[PDB]
Amino acid sequence: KTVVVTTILESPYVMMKKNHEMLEGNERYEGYCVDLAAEIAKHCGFKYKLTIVGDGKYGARDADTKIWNGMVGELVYGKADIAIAPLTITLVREEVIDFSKPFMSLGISIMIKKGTPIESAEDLSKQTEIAYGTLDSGSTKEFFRRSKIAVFDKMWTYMRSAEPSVFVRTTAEGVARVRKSKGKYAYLLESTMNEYIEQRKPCDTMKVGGNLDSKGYGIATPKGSSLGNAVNLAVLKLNEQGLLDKLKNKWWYDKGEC
Amino acid sequence: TVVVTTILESPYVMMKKNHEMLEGNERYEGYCVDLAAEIAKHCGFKYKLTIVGDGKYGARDADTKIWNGMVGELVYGKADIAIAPLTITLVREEVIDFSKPFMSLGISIMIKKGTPIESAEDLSKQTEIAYGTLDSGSTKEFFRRSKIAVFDKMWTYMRSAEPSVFVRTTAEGVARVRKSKGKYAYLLESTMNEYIEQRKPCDTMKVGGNLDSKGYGIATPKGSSLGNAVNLAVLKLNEQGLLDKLKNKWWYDKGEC
Ligand SMILES: CC(=O)N[C@H]1CCN(c2ccc(C3=NO[C@H](CNS(=O)(=O)C(C)C)C3)cc2F)C1
Ligand SMILES: N[C@@H](CCC(=O)O)C(=O)O
Ligand SMILES: N[C@@H](CCC(=O)O)C(=O)O
Ligand SMILES: [Zn+2]
Ligand SMILES: [Zn+2]
Repeated sequence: KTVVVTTILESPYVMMKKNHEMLEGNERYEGYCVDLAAEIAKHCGFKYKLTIVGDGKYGARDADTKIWNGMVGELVYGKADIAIAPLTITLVREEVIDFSKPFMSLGISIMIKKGTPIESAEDLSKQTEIAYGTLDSGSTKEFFRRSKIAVFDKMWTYMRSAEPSVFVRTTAEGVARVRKSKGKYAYLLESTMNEYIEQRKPCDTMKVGGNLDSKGYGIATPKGSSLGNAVNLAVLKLNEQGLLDKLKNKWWYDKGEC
Repeated sequence: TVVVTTILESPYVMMKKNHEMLEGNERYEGYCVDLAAEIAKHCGFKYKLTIVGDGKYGARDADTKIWNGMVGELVYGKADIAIAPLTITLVREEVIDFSKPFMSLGISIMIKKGTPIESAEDLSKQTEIAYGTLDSGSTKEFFRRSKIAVFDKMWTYMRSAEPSVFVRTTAEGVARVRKSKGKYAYLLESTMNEYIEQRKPCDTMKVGGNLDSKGYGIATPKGSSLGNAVNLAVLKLNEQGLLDKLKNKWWYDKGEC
């Protein structure tokens, strides 16, 4: 059978090719997770179909309804066979889906418009003039929600209550807000994504200070799935045969415009 | 009572200065000692730290196919879990189970300060400064398998080196750097490298970026019921910030340079 892969439009992981309209199926897309999906599939020996997650989300459990949305929900409810995406490995997700060993490491980080007087999370926590926020429905938000670290607690106490909202629907909306806000909005996002944007025109953002945590992205499968074992072993193999480092270089450092 | 295999390797597991008045698990201290205690407390088991009898991480004998090291202890039923700086690798995951990683690392270069070496490419292009790795671990296997030009050239040199450039233990590698007057460089994991850089006599340095990217995981025998619980405890501990607080405790707070 053809394996249905859920993924998400998130640069440089999965992007539409400039000429996507002239192309069909898997050929419409390019990026790190596109290349990684093709390699996983070849090695494990299956055909596949890339499908972009319908609600545009990573995945969270609605606290009232109890339903999982996003990529996670496509797995949970049987709509997709695997997620190959910058999907963060978390405890609450690992309770309902399986993850491979991580294919890429990352931490939450700070994106500023260049010149903004902010060097750290501690600096953001101690002031009010520059607003800051996270993506509205993923692992970065949940991190703040849950932290007992005083600086991050203090940051959440401000973000959860700030008006108008400091949360954004997509990474791209966060980045555009940093860029348009004259130094007055800073964006909390994964280092991977921060570092990619920092090397793209108009070259007006930068990553500041250390990462706030350490984690990784994994390949996800529905709980129990037979595909999970093989996919895990393919991730390990591909790191060890150097493929993962090669794809990082291809999609980050070889694509630098700054 | 769970039998935990581990290995004496600083700052993961070390005998306390005063170990001889102490008994059982209290003889030991380090990142993996504290990690073990946290895992045990969260999954609610009693445990016994035991130091791996052959002092090795784990590799398979090419001829006999026997596994040695901490990996061997799990495979042959001698220990229930390995809590150690034990690298996740494909050949190990084929015979033992690993948690999601509790720490990231890569292979890195240790020099005696002042040595004119800045990169693996620099090591590969000269013969005056010898270099090698640990035996019987993942760093060696990385070079044995690499098809990247600079690393393949490095391996061709190391395997044929006389006298041997390989060492039995991390500590032997580090002592060979410190006494070789700049003429031996040691290839070792960045974790170990960076810890030692912060210890007296303050005469080593990590130079260059890491050559690869990997992680340490908690290991259990295949199919063990402990593997599931243990992996969930690792994730919890990371998210609660315990793993960061432990790395800060044992590297940078224990810093004397
Ligand atoms: C639970 C968790 O994620 N733990 C934290 C601490 C360490 N960890 C972590 C996250 C990501 C990585 C890596 N991502 O790609 C590199 C390859 N990973 S791997 O395990 O070697 C892979 C080939 C399966 C290493 C390595 C790591 F150690 C993140
Ligand atoms: N990788 C994240 C999305 C981005 C973020 O939350 O900053 C997730 O899986 O939830
Ligand atoms: N962490 C390594 C040992 C150290 C090394 O090879 O540099 C292993 O698990 O094999
Ligand atoms: Zn605890
Ligand atoms: Zn033999």
